[PDB]
Amino acid sequence: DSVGNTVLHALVEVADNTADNTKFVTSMYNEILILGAKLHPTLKLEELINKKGLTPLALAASSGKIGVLAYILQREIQEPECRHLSRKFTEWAYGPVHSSLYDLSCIDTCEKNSVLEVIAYSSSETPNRHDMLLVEPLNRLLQDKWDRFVKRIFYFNFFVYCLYMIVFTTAAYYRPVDGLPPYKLKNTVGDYFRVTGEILSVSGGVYFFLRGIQYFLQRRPSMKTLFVDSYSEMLFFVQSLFMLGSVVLYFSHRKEYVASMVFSLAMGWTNMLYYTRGFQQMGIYAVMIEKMILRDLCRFMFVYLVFLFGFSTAVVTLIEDGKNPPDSYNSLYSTCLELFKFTIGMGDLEFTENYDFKAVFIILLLAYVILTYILLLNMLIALMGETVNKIAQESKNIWKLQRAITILDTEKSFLKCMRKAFRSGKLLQVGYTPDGKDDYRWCFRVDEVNWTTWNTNVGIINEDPGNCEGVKRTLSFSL
Amino acid sequence: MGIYAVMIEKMILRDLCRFMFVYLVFLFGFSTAVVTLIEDGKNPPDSYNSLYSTCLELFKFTIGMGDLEFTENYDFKAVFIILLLAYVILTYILLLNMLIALMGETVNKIAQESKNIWKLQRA
Ligand SMILES: CCCCCCCC/C=C/CCCCCCCC(=O)O[C@@H](COC(=O)CCCCCCCCCCCCCCC)COP(=O)([O-])OCC[N+](C)(C)C
Ligand SMILES: CCCCCCCC/C=C/CCCCCCCC(=O)O[C@@H](COC(=O)CCCCCCCCCCCCCCC)COP(=O)([O-])OCC[N+](C)(C)C
Ligand SMILES: CCCCCCCC/C=C/CCCCCCCC(=O)O[C@@H](COC(=O)CCCCCCCCCCCCCCC)COP(=O)([O-])OCC[N+](C)(C)C
Ligand SMILES: CCCCCCCC/C=C/CCCCCCCC(=O)O[C@@H](COC(=O)CCCCCCCCCCCCCCC)COP(=O)([O-])OCC[N+](C)(C)C
Ligand SMILES: CCCCCCCC/C=C/CCCCCCCC(=O)O[C@@H](COC(=O)CCCCCCCCCCCCCCC)COP(=O)([O-])OCC[N+](C)(C)C
Ligand SMILES: CCCCCCCC/C=C\CCCCCCCC(=O)O[C@@H](COC(=O)CCCCCCCCCCCCCCC)COP(=O)([O-])OCC[N+](C)(C)C
Ligand SMILES: CCCCCCCC/C=C\CCCCCCCC(=O)O[C@@H](COC(=O)CCCCCCCCCCCCCCC)COP(=O)([O-])OCC[N+](C)(C)C
Ligand SMILES: C=C(C)[C@]12C[C@@H](C)[C@@]34O[C@](Cc5ccccc5)(O[C@@H]1[C@@H]3C=C(COC(=O)Cc1ccc(O)c(OC)c1)C[C@]1(O)C(=O)C(C)=C[C@@H]41)O2
Ligand code: NA
Repeated sequence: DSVGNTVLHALVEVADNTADNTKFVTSMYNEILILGAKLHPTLKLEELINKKGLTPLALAASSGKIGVLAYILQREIQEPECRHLSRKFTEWAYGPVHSSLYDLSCIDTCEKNSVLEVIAYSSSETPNRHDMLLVEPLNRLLQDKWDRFVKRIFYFNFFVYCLYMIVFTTAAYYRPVDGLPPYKLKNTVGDYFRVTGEILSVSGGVYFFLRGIQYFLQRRPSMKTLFVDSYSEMLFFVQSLFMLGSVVLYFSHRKEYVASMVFSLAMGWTNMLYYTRGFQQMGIYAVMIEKMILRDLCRFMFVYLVFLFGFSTAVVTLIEDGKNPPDSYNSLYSTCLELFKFTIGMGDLEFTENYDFKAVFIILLLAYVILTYILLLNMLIALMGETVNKIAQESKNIWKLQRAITILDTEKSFLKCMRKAFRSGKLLQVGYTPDGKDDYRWCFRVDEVNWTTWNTNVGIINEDPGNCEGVKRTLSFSL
Repeated sequence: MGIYAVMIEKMILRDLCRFMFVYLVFLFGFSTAVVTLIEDGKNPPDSYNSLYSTCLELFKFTIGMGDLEFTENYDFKAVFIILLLAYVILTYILLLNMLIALMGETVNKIAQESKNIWKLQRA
């Protein structure tokens, strides 16, 4: 059509994930490929693209379609003359044990739109991105890319970053207090280590600034409501604005460089919770922070700032001048601070006596403590009790995705890893295509068992079991 | 009585060893920021320039004995209060109310398991 969709595209567009719709979509999706080969065996139906350039496999991954995705990856057409359209190939079976070759042609970072890329980089307006990492050839592919060449690099990124915050702490702790900020450099062994510690701290601050600025502009354009999806990357960019903010103030002869550097230190150590994802039980703790600093704390700090600025306007209107730790509490800033201390647990009734009408002054403080210390802070605990029960299940789904983006970004950063990114490549011969040729398609492997049924298998690639680097193919193959 | 002491050995290795890593990031995060601010004597009296004292003065906000304006030897009062108010909201309001919710989930899990562990610890 005008959009570029063909028949196999439109069956994906008209899916809506319900188990009745998954039945007759994949049934009708099956019948067209076979009938495509009977009329046109020279045609390859699923290579075709629309004007966005997506294949019907990747279109099911770009949207949230899970049943159409689980079908195409686990696709075997058992009947002969149209078996080359399969994707899941069982290789041998020895009673219970059932070994299968999944296929990795369009997926696994080989092409322009691989479904491992398109799932992870999707803008979260498409649902069920977390669900689409549960299918079988993907969920054992990311787990088996982590166990070699990515666990070694991710532990090295976390070690260099911890050597960055020890240098940037110590170079800021021992800063000169003497005078105006472009400081001369004495010939000591102390000042050589310090000005080295500053140059290694600015150059780290440029690195987080450039990887920020390619994430927003050169790749991945992002709208304003998407900054709760890209939360973990926004914090590494705000840090690099303060650290480069100090270098402007440092050479502008301004003493306010210690007001921007310090917010980079406090945000520097705090962003070390970015690396505690990729660990399972640690990672569910830091997911709940980014889900409850935008949901439960931003709602609570609106209601709390109504009550605090409600009653601390009432109290300053009461208390008069000196009238006769001493301080004039007539400022609105002091009395908004003295009523914050009731929440913190350091709460001083009778903090002043410069008022008049003692009866209404105590009633205001006692109506404040019951509203704020007794009621809201015991409602916040109950509402976090409901939120943690909800995102107990969701956070396992978000953690697997936050493991997957690490694996993709490491592959894009190295060309020699891309020739090592062929996880279980093996370039295996699988079957026989039309025009009488070998298959030669990159294939993965898996193992299962079955005991409820008797495990009857119609087609088996290798008649003789096991994988000992020597096989003989079965005569079950037609050609 | 025995179901009470099983929950201690299951939550001094699971819930407290995870919490005391995140808490020691925030406490050593902000108490590095504060010592970099506060300058020398410049003119309960004490020199708060040590990292040990200021890591202790920010522990006291968790314990419920929390003194804002614990020093005045700094400069830039506006950034000193913002650091303390971003600390108290992060630590006293957010994490300690997340710890109560996460112990609420753990006790519901090991309510059933602890009857099973008690019979073994009797055996
Ligand atoms: C007194 C105390 C003693 C301590 C002495 C300290 C002196 C040494 C200090 C050194 C730190 C100074 C460098 C600053 C740059 C920042 C580095 C960084 O953290 O970024 C990355 C490093 O991963 C990389 O790819 C960059 C590698 C850095 C160059 C290596 C040279 C130093 C090696 C050192 C070891 C030599 C071993 C030799 C070989 C075995 C990791 O971060 P990221 O996760 O990629 O960024 C977030 C990504 N995100 C934005 C998408 C979320
Ligand atoms: C593994 C975990 C632990 C690791 C431990 C790591 C090392 C541990 C320790 C390390 C150093 C121990 C200190 C010895 C020297 C003390 C100096 C002194 O007494 O004079 C004075 C400094 O006045 C100066 O300007 C002199 C500068 C010399 C200090 C050396 C800088 C540190 C190295 C650069 C970084 C390395 C870069 C590496 C590059 C490759 C004393 O300073 P102050 O009175 O405290 O001023 C505070 C100012 N404030 C309160 C206003 C904020
Ligand atoms: C110069 C100073 C540099 C220091 C930093 C250099 C560090 C370099 C790297 C260090 C990495 C440490 C080695 C990890 C190797 C095994 C991984 C693993 O078992 O995965 C499991 C962890 O699952 C969890 O949730 C347990 C958490 C343990 C990891 C420790 C957290 C970070 C502490 C670090 C402190 C940083 C200090 C902060 C900054 C000073 C996940 O598998 P599972 O499904 O859960 O299976 C359960 C099996 N189990 C029973 C074993 C749990
Ligand atoms: C002088 C005047 C001061 C006040 C004017 C400033 C207000 C100007 C405008 C502000 C607009 C919001 C800015 C706050 C950032 C929060 C992020 C966000 O909104 O995205 C969240 C959208 O989900 C929601 O918005 C609903 C849940 C939070 C309610 C937001 C109310 C905050 C307004 C008062 C804030 C004051 C706090 C501090 C006060 C200083 C996404 O996070 P989530 O967890 O995925 O959402 C739940 C799931 N859900 C999408 C299915 C629903
Ligand atoms: C300067 C650098 C400082 C940091 C470097 C030190 C880190 C070096 C390495 C440390 C490795 C661990 C040592 C802590 C002892 C805990 C016991 C344990 O791990 O066994 C537990 C394994 O289960 C788990 O590990 C997952 C749940 C806890 C996560 C552990 C993170 C602690 C790392 C930060 C600790 C810092 C705390 C204090 C900070 C001073 C068994 O208990 P469980 O309840 O049966 O497990 C849950 C059930 N499960 C098995 C099914 C999952
Ligand atoms: C959890 C965090 C809390 C912790 C503490 C936070 C504390 C921060 C809270 C507040 C900031 C404190 C500073 C304010 C200034 C008061 C000081 C003073 O002396 O008064 C002065 C100003 O006079 C007034 O300010 C009158 C008050 C008008 C209130 C208008 C409401 C604003 C709506 C807001 C919506 C919020 C609603 C909430 C909904 C989200 C009078 O003196 P002056 O003579 O005019 O001086 C001028 C000198 N000159 C003439 C030479 C130029
Ligand atoms: C809940 C429990 C908390 C309760 C309180 C706990 C408090 C404990 C917290 C901390 C211990 C307190 C003691 C430290 C020493 C500071 C004192 C001082 O005066 O500075 C001195 C050292 O200078 C420095 O120490 C600079 C700071 C280096 C920071 C390096 C980061 C370490 C990473 C850690 C990873 C952790 C991250 C967390 C992740 C798990 C400067 O003075 P000097 O001149 O050098 O003196 C030498 C004299 N001489 C020259 C003759 C020999
Ligand atoms: C960019 C945002 C939205 C943000 C920037 C700063 C100012 C922040 O305050 C907030 C607002 C705020 C202020 C006070 C209390 C709660 C929230 O939340 C984060 C932001 C949030 C936190 C708390 O969250 C974290 O940093 C932990 C964290 C968890 C997961 C992550 O992936 C992560 O990034 C790696 C960081 C700590 C601060 O960054 C911090 O160090 C300081 C001084 C203030 C915190 O604004
Ligand atoms: Na108290």
